[PDB]
Amino acid sequence: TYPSRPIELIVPYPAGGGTDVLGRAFALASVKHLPQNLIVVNKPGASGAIGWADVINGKPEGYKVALLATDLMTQPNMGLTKITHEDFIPIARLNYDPAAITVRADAPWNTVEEFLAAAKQGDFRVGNGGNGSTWHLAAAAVEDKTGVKFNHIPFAGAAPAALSLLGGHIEAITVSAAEVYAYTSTGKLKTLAVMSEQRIKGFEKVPTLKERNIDISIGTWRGLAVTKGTPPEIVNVLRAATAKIVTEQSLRDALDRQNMGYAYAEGEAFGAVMARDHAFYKGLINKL
Ligand SMILES: [Cl-]
Ligand SMILES: [Cl-]
Ligand SMILES: [Cl-]
Repeated sequence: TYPSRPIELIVPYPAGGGTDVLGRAFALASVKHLPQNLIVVNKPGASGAIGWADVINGKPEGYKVALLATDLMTQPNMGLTKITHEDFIPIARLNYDPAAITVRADAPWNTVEEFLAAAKQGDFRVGNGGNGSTWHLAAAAVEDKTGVKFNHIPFAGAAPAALSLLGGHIEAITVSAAEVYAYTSTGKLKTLAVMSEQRIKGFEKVPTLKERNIDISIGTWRGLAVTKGTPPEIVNVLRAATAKIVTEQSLRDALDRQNMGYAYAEGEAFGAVMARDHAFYKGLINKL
């Protein structure tokens, strides 16, 4: 009966970081719900592709689980790997941290519509965490749907971009809502829209872009998958266990400590989101 020996959780991040913490918290929370241990392996490199290859090239027996992340959407579409979401069977999404449009609290704009009408008259500087990464692509996605043209300002990560905005050196940032909450909750920045499917915790008074008729959902995420070809009975054991594991308070606490949003999605739903996002990133990366 599956599982009959330990299961490796292949985490393509170094030990000690947020995703390692998430992976090990998931493993700890799995003790009541799987009769074999989940063992974390840290295999970073090539934006996840060394870890993906370990799972894909492994046997379809259920004893390797990939901790999938956003890079799976961008790397193949940048022509940097042949690996795609279709090499996997999804178990579940765990985490999603949507991008947001955030300005300084004293900005003249009080709605995303006012911000866009102003931006269309100029070359607003929009900070991100690096060229070609999620928050840059988030700003580019806004350009694509609204016709505005920004001056993209990459920094060495999201935190320096937020500090720049706080100092009045740029007009907006499109980094994660999670990264600006410390400032929006304390009146230093204000968020005009979240690029999510639904309103999120801590930002319940802020509209999504989608509800304002701007069709964009983008952000970083973490989920679980096994290699294509894994028997359905095995996939179902993992999906059923994961549905239990995500209700564990210890796992939710770990996500909170790492400032990572909880966003459980069932396997098939996670698969559908990845297919949609793959096509979205393909189109946007090609345009850029
Ligand atoms: Cl991380
Ligand atoms: Cl977020
Ligand atoms: Cl499921």
